[PDB]
Amino acid sequence: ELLKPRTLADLIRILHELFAGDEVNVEEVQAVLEAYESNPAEWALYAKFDQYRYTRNLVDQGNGKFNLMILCWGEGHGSSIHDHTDSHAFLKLLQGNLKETLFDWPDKKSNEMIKKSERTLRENQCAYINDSIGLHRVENVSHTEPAVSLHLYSPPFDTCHAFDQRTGHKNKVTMTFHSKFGIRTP
Ligand SMILES: N[C@@H](CCS)C(=O)O
Ligand SMILES: [Fe+3]
Repeated sequence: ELLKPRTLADLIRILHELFAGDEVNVEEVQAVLEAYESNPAEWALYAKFDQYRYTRNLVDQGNGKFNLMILCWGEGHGSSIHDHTDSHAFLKLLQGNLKETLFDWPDKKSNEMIKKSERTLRENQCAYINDSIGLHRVENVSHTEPAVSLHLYSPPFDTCHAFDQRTGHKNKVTMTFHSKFGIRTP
């Protein structure tokens, strides 16, 4: 039974219940993520920015089946075009706006990757992607406002592929944590 998370801590407790089994009800998880009203005081500890690129800040290591982190995007910071390593990926906005651009999986033939669509993800909204849906790029295109997003991945993964927009060629990237549980992890 899905109740509104009152705080980030409450959300985390609810997620441990939603991931107590072996499968994932995506619509339920997205609904409860969207229902949490971002409260900056609750997540300030994890919102550690870097001047030059976006940072990944682990919030909860989950129960073996998921993990929850906060990404901090300076003005103009964005990602590669990337996949999600056969995992579920949820993205909720905590502050600001992000542009999400969708791409199809490339064919083996070298070719420009043409965007299939784009949208602006706004404060408190929760987006979802998986590899069956496609690839995406996420960017803070603002010149004046940093963005903060809450990401849930299930199962957890620490590698993915970046895709070259000119060719569709991919390269494996290992993702690192800027911090864990509020502690900077150089
Ligand atoms: N998957 C990316 C962010 C957009 S989902 C990452 O964890 O670095
Ligand atoms: Fe992503």
